[PDB]
Amino acid sequence: GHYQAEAALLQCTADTLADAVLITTAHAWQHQGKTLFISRKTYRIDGSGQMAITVDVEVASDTPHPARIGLNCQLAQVAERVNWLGLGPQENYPDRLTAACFDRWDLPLSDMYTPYVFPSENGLRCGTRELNYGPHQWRGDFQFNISRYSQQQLMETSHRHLLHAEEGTWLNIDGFHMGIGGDDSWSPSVSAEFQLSAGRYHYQLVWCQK
Amino acid sequence: VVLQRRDWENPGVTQLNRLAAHPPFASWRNSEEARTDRPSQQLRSLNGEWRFAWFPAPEAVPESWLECDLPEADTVVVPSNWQMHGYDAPIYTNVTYPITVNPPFVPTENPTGCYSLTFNVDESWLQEGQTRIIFDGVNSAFHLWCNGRWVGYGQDSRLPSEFDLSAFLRAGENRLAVMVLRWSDGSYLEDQDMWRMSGIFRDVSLLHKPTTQISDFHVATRFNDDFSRAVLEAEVQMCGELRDYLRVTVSLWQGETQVASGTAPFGGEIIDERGGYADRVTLRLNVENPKLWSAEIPNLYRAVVELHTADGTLIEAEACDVGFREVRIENGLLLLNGKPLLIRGVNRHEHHPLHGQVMDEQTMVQDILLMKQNNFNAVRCSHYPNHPLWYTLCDRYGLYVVDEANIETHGMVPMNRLTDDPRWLPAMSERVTRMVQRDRNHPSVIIWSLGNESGHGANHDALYRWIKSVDPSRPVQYEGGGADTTATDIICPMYARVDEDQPFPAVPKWSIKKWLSLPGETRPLILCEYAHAMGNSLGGFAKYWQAFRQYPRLQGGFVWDWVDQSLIKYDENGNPWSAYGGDFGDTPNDRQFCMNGLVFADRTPHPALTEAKHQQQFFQFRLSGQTIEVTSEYLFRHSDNELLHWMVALDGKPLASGEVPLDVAPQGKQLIELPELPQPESAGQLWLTVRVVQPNATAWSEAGHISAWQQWRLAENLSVTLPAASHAIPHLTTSEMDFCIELGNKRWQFNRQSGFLSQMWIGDKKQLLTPLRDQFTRAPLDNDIGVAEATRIDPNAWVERWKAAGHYQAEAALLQCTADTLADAVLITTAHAWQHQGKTLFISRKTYRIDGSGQMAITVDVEVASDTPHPARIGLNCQLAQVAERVNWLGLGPQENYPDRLTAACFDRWDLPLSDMYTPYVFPSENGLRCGTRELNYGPHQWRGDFQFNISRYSQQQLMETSHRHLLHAEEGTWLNIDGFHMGIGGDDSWSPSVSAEFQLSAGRYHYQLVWCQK
Ligand SMILES: [Mg+2]
Ligand SMILES: [Mg+2]
Ligand code: NA
Ligand code: NA
Ligand code: NA
Ligand code: NA
Repeated sequence: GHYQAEAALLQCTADTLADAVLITTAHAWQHQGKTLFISRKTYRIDGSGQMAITVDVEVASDTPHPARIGLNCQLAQVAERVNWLGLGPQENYPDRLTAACFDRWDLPLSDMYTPYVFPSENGLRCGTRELNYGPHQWRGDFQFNISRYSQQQLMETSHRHLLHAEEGTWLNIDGFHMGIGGDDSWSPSVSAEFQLSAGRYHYQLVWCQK
Repeated sequence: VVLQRRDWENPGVTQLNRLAAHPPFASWRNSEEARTDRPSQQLRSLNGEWRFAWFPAPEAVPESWLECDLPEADTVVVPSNWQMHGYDAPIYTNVTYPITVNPPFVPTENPTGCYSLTFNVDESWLQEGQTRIIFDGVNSAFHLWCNGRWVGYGQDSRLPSEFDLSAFLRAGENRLAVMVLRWSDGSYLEDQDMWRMSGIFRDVSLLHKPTTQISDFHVATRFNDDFSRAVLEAEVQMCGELRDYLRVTVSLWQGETQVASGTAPFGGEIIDERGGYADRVTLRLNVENPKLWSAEIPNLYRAVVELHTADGTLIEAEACDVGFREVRIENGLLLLNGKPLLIRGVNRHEHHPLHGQVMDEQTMVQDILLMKQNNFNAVRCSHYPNHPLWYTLCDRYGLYVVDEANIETHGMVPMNRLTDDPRWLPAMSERVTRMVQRDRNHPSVIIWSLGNESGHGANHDALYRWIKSVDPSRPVQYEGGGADTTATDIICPMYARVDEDQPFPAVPKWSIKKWLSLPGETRPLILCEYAHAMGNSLGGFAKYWQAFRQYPRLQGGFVWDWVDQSLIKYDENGNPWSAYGGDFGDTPNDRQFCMNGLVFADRTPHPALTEAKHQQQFFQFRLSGQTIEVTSEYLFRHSDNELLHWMVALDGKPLASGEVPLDVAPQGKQLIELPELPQPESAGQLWLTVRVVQPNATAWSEAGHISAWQQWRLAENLSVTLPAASHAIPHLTTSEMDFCIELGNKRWQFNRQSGFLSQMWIGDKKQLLTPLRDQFTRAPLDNDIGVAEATRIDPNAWVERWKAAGHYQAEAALLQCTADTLADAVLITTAHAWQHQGKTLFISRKTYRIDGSGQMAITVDVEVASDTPHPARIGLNCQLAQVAERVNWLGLGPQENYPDRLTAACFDRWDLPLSDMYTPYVFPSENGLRCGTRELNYGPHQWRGDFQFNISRYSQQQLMETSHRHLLHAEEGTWLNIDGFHMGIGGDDSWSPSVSAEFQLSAGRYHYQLVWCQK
């Protein structure tokens, strides 16, 4: 039930600090009585206008290791360029990133989408320390993809030509992402060191207008 | 002639008037006594009180000593090493010879032991027959006198020297004089990494044989394809006058039942143009369905060799235990009785902390019992033939033995200088040939070794072929010169790693997996030495066993090594303590490098032993749904003394348990269906633990012995319940130097100058003696120090990289320390940088959130500079004021475990006395860590999270500053080290970086969280 898990709010509190506001949240993702994942976050917004997000996720040890541990949203902005400090310029995944180089990359948005004839998760860049898109800047140590197509549309569309650009831009930012595998394509082929089996995961992001 | 010839500086003279080597003799004059292996009246022990005098050189021995006792001499027990009686110092050196390298010469100051004994010889012994003296071990050379007359000379410290005293003795009182030289030309071949000692350290005895005698015998067992039929073949040699009425009868016994018998006159088959051996006979006995010998089931028969007249007067009988087994290498695999062995081995020196290199039955048996109880099936005699009883015990208890010749020339440059020299072939040949002649009938010996660390010379090739010619029944191995030379049947490297190549010029140590498949390579690979167990070690042990089980031609190895070579010394108060190199005035020396054992010198286990036991298990397990699959790795026996116990617990709390008898054929599988387990209501992880228990006692183990175990995670129910909201709010108080937080009877103090929690109060009683501070260092392990020789400094060693980077002297610099009062909490935020000479090594960012329920949640985020050597640990430490009796934790245990050595540990609720949380390594280091811990309890304190911890009365600082465990003193209170992350310990070897990349702390950014409260 990974694809239909519903979020249940456990905790949502606000605190005032000397120079910031602190929001604390906790969610449980459940499928038919069973808790799959718990996400605990803090959002810290200071006087510089930076929003520091910490995410700590628990993954139930008896649930299949998940494809990713991240955040997503549909931004209103549609911008022409994507600029990042990280591995690139091309699409790269944790078990296929050796060709990719760490540097400052700048590409048109459409280059951040890989037009696989059968649509799937695509266009991830890993080892990214800074990402820029329109007015936004995200900093941390993360994996991301960015495009006009939601994961939902990609998984429901059988051919690339049938994909339609959605309103705004879909952003997926991952603290962690599973290997893609490929030793073969007819059995589990993602090596153990690239499966998300650690049980507890931490990542942190700073979101700001640049 | 004696002082003039100087035979101890001549490699061309290794003996004078010494008798031929042979298998163990007792010259029974009754066949029943031979059969039952009872004492023989013809074999007398001369062990006991002898006369001893020490001299700085042989030239200083008074010529009076030959005929008469010196009253200035003392009464000492024999066998003994004289260093253990205080006469001079034992020397510990590893590679560098303890004498100047000037072959064949030794130092003119050559310590000399003058042994003597006055004893009765009965008349009956001199009227008829031959009386010989047997010195089982004399280190390292000796001249022998009987009643003032010179008998002979012998070298090789580790094999029996025998002399005929028939013409030397008289009825009644006699006197023996033995002049033992510490150093000889034989010392050049005795450069083993051990204490250098001397003396009559093995048994002395007198043997009476009749004139017409069994002078040698060889037992062979050959088999048909399925081992349902055997032929025992016994060649027997005689001395004395040949007569037509003489016969040999070889009879084979199984308990009190005689199974086969052969009788024949002397006269072998034609051998060449000159005939055959008139003085030899070969008996061939048929055995149907022989009970086969193995380490798993050590089935033995008794062979009695009777020399007698045709009409049946017994002249004498000799005997031996016979184990029916075939050892062969076929298609690249080492087979015992047709099945591929998996060697669960260990190297074992002959060492006692009180008696030195003198061995006793009790210590030998203790060693065998502990070995078998910890799933060992093999032993390598590193690096010399052992005390004769060892082989008898390995025959009877069941251990595979590598019997190794007393040859090591490690200190030579290059290592093969003497072994490639034909001038040294005679001395070498005797160390090989006389071992084979002695030990060839012991079924436990399955492999011969040509020695150790002597490079590869032409002499090795010659002696390899000699053994292959003389004894086809056993493979020959030798590691020297690259571990895969023409002198070895088995690729037998020392400390080759599993996945990592070490490409040394001329003598590379390839990854063991890669070595097997090198172009044209076909042999089996069994490491003569691996997993160096020096101090806190055996990290990466599981990696070896995974590889051994996956690759047919990887057939195991011998751990280095069994027992710490530490010696007892006594302090001013007469209290005993363990000493290593340098502690006896011995210099040069190689310090603690003599201690590499799985067990302490008194045979108390190191924590590493349990990891070996677990990895060497003979049952393998898989879980699928409710089904446990048990696979046997026994080759011969069914699991007829085994039951599987299983238990499911929720975070330490038992919920269900049961037991099922195991009925697994060798190499077979058994499926065990677990009953339906009821769901737990509460949150937490279910754990399944299985154990194989032996309901019955064996010769090697007690009833209830656990031989194997395994654990799995079952269902996890993650906690979603909100902790009850408290109506109390913590109160913040501020001063220039402190943030203080008060809640009920609890108080916390944060020093604003340092940025650390400096104090904590429960009922106004102080909980800390030292503030809670980040720690990135450990008191270095022997593996961190990375030294095989005390003269060698390696900039590449972990400790040296840490020191050069300033990890041990980097000091915290405060960047930020703030306090915020929240709705139901006080939030302290801190940030620190550790810097060394301008460079920022680490940054630590923390929050401490103290809420109304009294809990302090600590969140820690650390950055480690990518170009600094990866740190030993990332955690906190403090000195608690409390000393409590017990430590209680939910995590891996009960024993010490580290990230690359935790497979043996199980997750459960453990409760131990505080002293058990400290491992008394003789060289003090970081110790007692327990990993995968979710909850720790000590006095009124509880820490929760996911961490590694150790807890003791000794700080990391004291540990790293103290060279011996006996010099450690309990500090005030208790030092707690709680780690989010801890580096592996390594141990593939102990003289180079050996921590595998996956166990190094290289991630750059680290996160962990702890909740500290009172229960
Ligand atoms: Mg000599
Ligand atoms: Mg050596
Ligand atoms: Na699709
Ligand atoms: Na194997
Ligand atoms: Na050693
Ligand atoms: Na130390």
